[PDB]
Amino acid sequence: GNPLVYLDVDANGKPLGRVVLELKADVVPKTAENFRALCTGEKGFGYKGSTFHRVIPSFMCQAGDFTNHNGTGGKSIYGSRFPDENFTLKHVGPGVLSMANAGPNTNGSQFFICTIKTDWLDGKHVVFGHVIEGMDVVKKIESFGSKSGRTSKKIVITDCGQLS
Ligand SMILES: O=C(NCc1ccc2c(c1)[C@H]1C[C@@H](N2)[C@H](O)CO1)N[C@H](C(=O)N1CCCN1c1ccccc1Br)c1ccccc1
Repeated sequence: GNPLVYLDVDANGKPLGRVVLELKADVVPKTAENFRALCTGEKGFGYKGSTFHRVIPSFMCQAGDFTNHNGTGGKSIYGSRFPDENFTLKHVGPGVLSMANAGPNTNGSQFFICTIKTDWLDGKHVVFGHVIEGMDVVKKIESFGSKSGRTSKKIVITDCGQLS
């Protein structure tokens, strides 16, 4: 089966709700497993406590840099980086879950949730899941962003984990 995971997100201490994500282990098992483990923190590090450091309305909300907290860092459960698994899943619309990178084969822990169809990223960013529930939460996060990516409130993953 495919993992169901969750992120509980707050803005300046105040809760915004939960985002439930399906991880497509059936298509990208290595990428799904990385994200899953980072949600439970079972390796001793993960997304808990880290921020949505970059939010661009009508594009995406980006998170996952739990080492540098500014978009330069993050790491995977396999090491500092791992290859692009495949590009089978596409950026088809809002709610798509996909990996940030710094060029080919530089996946770590940073990721983003699309708020529109970002199909110009097809073949360059590995899509590995989608929002099952809580798109309204994602819209709340989005509303605190700006075209520059800076947020007007600190958007934090207070908790995360696995539902099944
Ligand atoms: O934020 C990053 N890169 C930082 C990063 C990402 C991953 C890792 C590391 C560092 C570290 C640690 C580990 N992994 C490896 O060791 C490598 O070094 N990349 C942007 C991006 O991916 N997207 C997707 C959603 C936002 N974004 C985006 C795309 C197109 C247009 C505008 C934007 Br805005 C970008 C920005 C601009 C162009 C291309 C990519």
